[PDB]
Amino acid sequence: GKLNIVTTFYPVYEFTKQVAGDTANVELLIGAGTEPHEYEPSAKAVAKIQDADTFVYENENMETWVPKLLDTLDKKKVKTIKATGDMLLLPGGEFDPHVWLSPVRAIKLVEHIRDSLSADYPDKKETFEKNAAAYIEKLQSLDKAYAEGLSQAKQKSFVTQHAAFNYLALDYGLKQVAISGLSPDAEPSAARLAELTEYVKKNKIAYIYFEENASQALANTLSKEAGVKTDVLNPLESLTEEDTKAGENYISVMEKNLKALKQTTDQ
Ligand SMILES: [Zn+2]
Repeated sequence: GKLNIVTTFYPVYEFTKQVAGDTANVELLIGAGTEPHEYEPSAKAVAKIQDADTFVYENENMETWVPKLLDTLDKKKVKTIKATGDMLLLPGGEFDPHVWLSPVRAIKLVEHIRDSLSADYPDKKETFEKNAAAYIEKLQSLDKAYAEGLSQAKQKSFVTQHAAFNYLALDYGLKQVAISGLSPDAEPSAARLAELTEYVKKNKIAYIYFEENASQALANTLSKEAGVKTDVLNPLESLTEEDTKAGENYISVMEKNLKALKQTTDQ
């Protein structure tokens, strides 16, 4: 019947479902409201993976538990796919795994998933290739929107609370500045607030981007004390249940990210 495929977190799920389409029941292991950077599967989740037909993960530098799991899998039926393949990676903040925030790299991940599924299930190669080709067409339009909207950036540097955008920066000619010690929910101390205010002023920072909407308390404090606005650059590591309700997907969230980023890069 239908292939049973287990994927780790949202972009791996989305790219795999786009390629597999109706040939497969694609399960999302790390769902909405859980952090993929900290997740590790329980024994029952591990058993689910081992008896799947296919398991897709993004990269061992993201799902750092996958290397230990791979050693058990030769006595198990599941065939595995590393979505990033042999893509070379940037150094970590020990390599940076966040390649899917660059549309041109997302195309490469889709192509690799297509080719791996095609090699594992030759009788479905026609379907994998036609599903992948239609989605890659959509990713190419996203890539063009990014290239057109960011290539003439007057302001090349952008400040983010989650450092997921180094490949976006590399591939589209920008500079990610990561800031730690802020959470979308935090109320920073007076001393922390003063550090941010000095940085914001001496570098003319217009926005701080968060992985989800800053709390109304944090946004008001940053405006009144630091003179900086806030917005969202979503690393697409897990959709909120809100976003899942509204039908957001990789491309729509990437379009929202572009719009938010241009508030900085267009000056
Ligand atoms: Zn991340």
